[PDB]
Amino acid sequence: WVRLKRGIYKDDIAQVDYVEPSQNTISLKMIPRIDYDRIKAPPQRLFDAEKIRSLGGDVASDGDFLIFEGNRYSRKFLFKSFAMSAVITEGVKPTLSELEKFR
DNA sequence: GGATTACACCCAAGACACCAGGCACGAGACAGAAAAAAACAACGAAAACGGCCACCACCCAAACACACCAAACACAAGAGCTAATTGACTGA
Repeated sequence: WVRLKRGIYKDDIAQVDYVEPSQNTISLKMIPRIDYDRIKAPPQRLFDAEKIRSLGGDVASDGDFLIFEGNRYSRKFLFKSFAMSAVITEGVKPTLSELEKFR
């Protein structure tokens, strides 16, 4: 488990889903902090595929897969590649609440 | 009560007479003195250690002066007016 360093997704839990042996970027599952193209011309909430299909805009639909604003790849839950130096791979140590989310 | 008159008494002057203790004179002797050998004590010739005293500091202890300094500066009352962040950096 890691946490991203920059962007709007700073200092939130990201589960390392796949580790790419290219040693440039790795696959991370993360909770989208997005407004679903309604306010921008926020709290971590479960992604809504139907709402992001209804509101329109930049969207590419592959059933459970979605490519949306920011070239964001999500499935079912964002699944996207982020740099190893753009995340902290040592020193997360999660609790049970994030495990439920992901002496 | 010293002096006068009257009265009693005894003891030394005045002789002799036995004899013997002190004086003229002579002799052994011991205190005393000249002299020698040798200390020696109050009369001077000097001092040299306890007794004052001054340099050269300390040594605290204010006196003064200089500057630094922090706090104080009448009540109330009405109104208007302006500002309460703004470049800008950096993922996207």
